[PDB]
Amino acid sequence: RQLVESGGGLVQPGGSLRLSCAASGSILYFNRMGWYRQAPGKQRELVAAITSGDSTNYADPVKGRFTISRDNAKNTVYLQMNSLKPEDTAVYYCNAKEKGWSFSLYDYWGQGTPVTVVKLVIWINGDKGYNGLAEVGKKFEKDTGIKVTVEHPDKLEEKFPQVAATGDGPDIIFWAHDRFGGYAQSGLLAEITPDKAFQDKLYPFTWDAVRYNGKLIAYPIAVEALSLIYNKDLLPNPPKTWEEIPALDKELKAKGKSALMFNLQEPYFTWPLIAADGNAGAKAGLTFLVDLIKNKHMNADTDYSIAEAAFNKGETAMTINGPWAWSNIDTSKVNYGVTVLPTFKGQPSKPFVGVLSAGINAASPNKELAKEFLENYLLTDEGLEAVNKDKPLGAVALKSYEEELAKDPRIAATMENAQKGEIMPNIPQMSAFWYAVRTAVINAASGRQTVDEALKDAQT
Ligand SMILES: OC[C@H]1O[C@H](O[C@H]2[C@H](O)[C@@H](O)[C@@H](O)O[C@@H]2CO)[C@H](O)[C@@H](O)[C@@H]1O
Repeated sequence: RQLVESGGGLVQPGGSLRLSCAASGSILYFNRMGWYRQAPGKQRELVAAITSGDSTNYADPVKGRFTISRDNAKNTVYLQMNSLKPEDTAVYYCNAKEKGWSFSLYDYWGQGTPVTVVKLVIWINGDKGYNGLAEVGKKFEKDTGIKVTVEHPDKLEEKFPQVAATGDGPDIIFWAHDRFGGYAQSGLLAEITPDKAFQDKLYPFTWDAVRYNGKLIAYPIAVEALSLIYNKDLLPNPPKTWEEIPALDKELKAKGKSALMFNLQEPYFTWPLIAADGNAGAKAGLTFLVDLIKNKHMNADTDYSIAEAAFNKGETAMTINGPWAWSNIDTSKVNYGVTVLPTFKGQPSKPFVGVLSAGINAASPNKELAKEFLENYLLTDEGLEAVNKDKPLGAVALKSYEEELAKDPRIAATMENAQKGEIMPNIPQMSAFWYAVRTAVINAASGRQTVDEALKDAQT
């Protein structure tokens, strides 16, 4: 009597698989038939069993999800595995017990059938082109069989280092390079090892942004910089200086329109004005921002959504945003322009420059599968095109995309602001820094702490 298992393959969590174990003898003679699993480096774990008496038992993990069935005609025991999970992943073995005639019994085993539950999970921000990133992921599943789900959870920059440390979290994490040094110091990211030929496809300056202590900690995707987005119909010759916005606002408020609406909550949007001169520069830049809210030119709790919506609706003449925001404007019927950020105290407003980068989670089993996705499928002409047609990436890191980038007037304006700004250091202290600026700007905006007292608490 020999037991032969079948139906073992790769599947997506939530999917299904029917294991079948056929014997070379009648199942009637068997007392008990059942399924055991063995994951790498672990003990035998019974999942299900069926006795000659038709009673079926299951282990608590698989209970409710798996059903053990039997067909005495086909001389086969089945395991219908529904709603699969990564914890299920193991080698599944078929077992049969037979009482002899005398007191003793016989245990019979099979070859084993491998079941792999694999899901490629990607964490990217909701303001980016996750739908397009999914279209790349859909082509990956066609050529391999691995599922590529794209998730966009709130506060992922500070949810990733908590979840990825303890739990599983994502396989690959997408965020501007500045947050990655903190992940690298903490040991939350795998070292990137790309071959020369892949390495050569991207601009050498882009690789520098994704380097911490002489180790590549991510894959560079695109350079991001804030620009001044303006409605050409409401404002044909927009302000070249910050100091002439109050005058323009007085003019526009008479006609039931705002001058400038942008995200005041997130400090990345307010930093260019703050850092225009520089300290004395931070005091100057912020006082101006405070005076705008004090003169009722800007709203106190202006966030990403009400600013975006207001510009797209045609209520505000200007807004401060990144490449990613353009597609939503195109959807609306607004003749828009992207240009240089306004100057403050003569000198330019220095926006921080981000390099969108993809890193592999140190606690991921799919490190080689993610490297394949990132190199051969995402960081390709075809791959970046898909992401870019959803929501624009900005100035891509791919060398082959220079011609297409250069043909776009908005990219030109983005690069103009990126040169006037500076790339963020990747250092672990960036997190504490950003938090210090986030509070400082909110406190001064609402009317709690003074501009002098804001820089005091922030420098500490
Ligand atoms: O607001 C501070 C925040 O700014 C930057 O995050 C940007 C991100 O880089 C952009 O891609 C865009 O989506 O908006 C974010 C701000 O809303 C820094 O990268 C980040 O560390 C910092 O927390």
